[PDB]
Amino acid sequence: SAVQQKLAALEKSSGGRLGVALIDTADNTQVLYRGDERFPMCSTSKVMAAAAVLKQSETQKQLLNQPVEIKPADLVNYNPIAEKHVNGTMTLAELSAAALQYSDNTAMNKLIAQLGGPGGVTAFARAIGDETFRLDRTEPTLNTAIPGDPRDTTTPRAMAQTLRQLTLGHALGETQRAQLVTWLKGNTTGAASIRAGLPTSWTVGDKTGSGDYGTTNDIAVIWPQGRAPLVLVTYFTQPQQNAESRRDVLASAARIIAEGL
Repeated sequence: SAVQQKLAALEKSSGGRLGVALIDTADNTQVLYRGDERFPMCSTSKVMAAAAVLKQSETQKQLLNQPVEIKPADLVNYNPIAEKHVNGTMTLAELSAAALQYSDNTAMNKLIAQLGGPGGVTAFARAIGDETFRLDRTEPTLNTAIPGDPRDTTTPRAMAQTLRQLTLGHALGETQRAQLVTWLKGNTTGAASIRAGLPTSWTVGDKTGSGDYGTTNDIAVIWPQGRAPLVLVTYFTQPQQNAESRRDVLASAARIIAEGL
């Protein structure tokens, strides 16, 4: 289709490898570019960690208010929020918010620990029908994004379907589902990614991701005004280890997708 030719041209112009998956919930149609290829998730994996803790809270009603200590040894490379609560506590809700809306890496590590390690995050994925997601490492080493390395990867198709179930489906309880949506809508790191290629009138909740090999990701649920919501995953990685982020590629992909809906 016209869209796949434009996406292929965008990829060729960017010098990297582009993965796209769109789900139109109106007719459940899918648009895929390299949809079944594995890409490094980087911080887009934090959604799965947050969603898993939310699932736990369905049975543990007070879980999200459980205080968790932030010790100096817990701080890794990027901790914009946890840094503000060192030698103090943050609730599991506050840590989930920090992981999603500011991409806090320390917050992500506390979520993984609450789940019993990376295997605990991967288990939730399997529990909701995602046999492609795999989380193998903690922050920051899960961002190495080494070409061919299957660790900490998923496919665009797999992530789109899962993000649909979490945000628009019923993989989570109603209250947990709404909480996840509210967190995604309040993301602060996505202004230059998928949002930048969409009409300003559309409401977007997204989770960005970035790592080595110029890996630049964004996954998003989109609510167009007077229309059915969309799920859009954009994964981009490059051949040079020290390549710079290319969020413009994600915006351009979103724009090419919007041209047609």
